[PDB]
Amino acid sequence: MIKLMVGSFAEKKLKRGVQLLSSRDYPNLNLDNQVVQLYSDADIFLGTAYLSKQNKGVGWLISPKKVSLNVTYFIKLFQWSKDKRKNFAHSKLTTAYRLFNQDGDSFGGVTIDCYGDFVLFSWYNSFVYQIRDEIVAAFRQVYPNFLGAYEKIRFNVSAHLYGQEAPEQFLILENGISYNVFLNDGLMTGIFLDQRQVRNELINGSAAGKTVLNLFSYTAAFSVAAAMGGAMATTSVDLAKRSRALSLAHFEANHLDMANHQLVVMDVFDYFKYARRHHLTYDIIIIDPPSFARNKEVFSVSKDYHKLIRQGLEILSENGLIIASTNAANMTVSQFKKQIEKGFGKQKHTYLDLQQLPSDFAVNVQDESSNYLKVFTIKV
Ligand SMILES: Nc1ncnc2c1ncn2[C@@H]1O[C@H](CSCC[C@H](N)C(=O)O)[C@@H](O)[C@H]1O
Repeated sequence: MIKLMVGSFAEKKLKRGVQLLSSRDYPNLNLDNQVVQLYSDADIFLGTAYLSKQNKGVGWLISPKKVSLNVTYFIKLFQWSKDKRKNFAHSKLTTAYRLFNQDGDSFGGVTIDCYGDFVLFSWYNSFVYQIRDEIVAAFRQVYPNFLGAYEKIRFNVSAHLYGQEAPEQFLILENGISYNVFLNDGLMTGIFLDQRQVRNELINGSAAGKTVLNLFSYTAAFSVAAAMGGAMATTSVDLAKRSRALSLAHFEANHLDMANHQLVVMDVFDYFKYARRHHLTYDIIIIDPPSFARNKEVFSVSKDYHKLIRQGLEILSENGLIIASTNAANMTVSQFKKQIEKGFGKQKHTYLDLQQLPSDFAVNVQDESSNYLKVFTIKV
């Protein structure tokens, strides 16, 4: 392999334990998609890494030690990550959760999720996609009892990977409650598992006897959790037509009567106007948009999140709760808070809680940017 000399800033990252190689720190770089050995300014060995374009990064540190990347290396990787997750395997209440999370498990560019009897792999750059044989071979040694597996490409977008086929749609269990999911359709699966603990809080009664508005609902997974926790009623608003059948499916799977659960297909900015005109108000408002969305407005979470808080407050009950969630990697905790304060203006409010990624979505403790989920619960 090539020995690569790194500048002082690149060095400073490595020695504090950051695995991510950012392009800013490697402006010199005319090499790609390969494993390298990194050296300092004065010819000292810094570690083995690989190079591949991934958003703002050029690669990842693999080990501070001199190592060979091959299948036996991945077997070790997956033995360690499996061993952190023993409790997931012993409790029967949750059958869908994350097995492997990039640098959270010491190998950036790969995630792996379990969904009942099937697994899902996601490739975040062209190098890991090039070596999938050895990644998949190692995983199937360490986890031989899955019936089949699927893949997402994150860098044709989705494909069956090995073993049996899954049904187009099927039920998994999370917190003792059923959700309808699907593995071979676009980039999403019917649920973001990383919100497992926010859903659990709702099932446990955090919205009992209360009315809930759920904005950018997707498949209404937050609404079904609230309903199972005794919520008096829920309203789930999403721009996309597909939200109807995909939401109905969780409610039928839990034998829930939908008399007081309404599904709405509508732009969230139109919903705010419609709700004000009809004097609708809700005890709890859950806000969880995508990080960037396209086309009667363009939505960017960095710039426009203040708008959602501002307009939600107009339709919140006295002593109401806002649950403000984002999965954007590019917005820090402090930037997210700043958007929220901008939305509140002068209005008194209290931050009751901050929730971030659960332990299966493991994080590199040295890199704060890895913890990309932020969920604030705010009391008005
Ligand atoms: N202006 C808008 N109004 C309503 N929904 C929108 C929108 N822009 C994007 N969306 C929707 O936002 C969703 C992003 S996925 C959001 C995940 C969801 N909070 C959950 O709990 O599972 C997509 O379903 C898309 O249809």
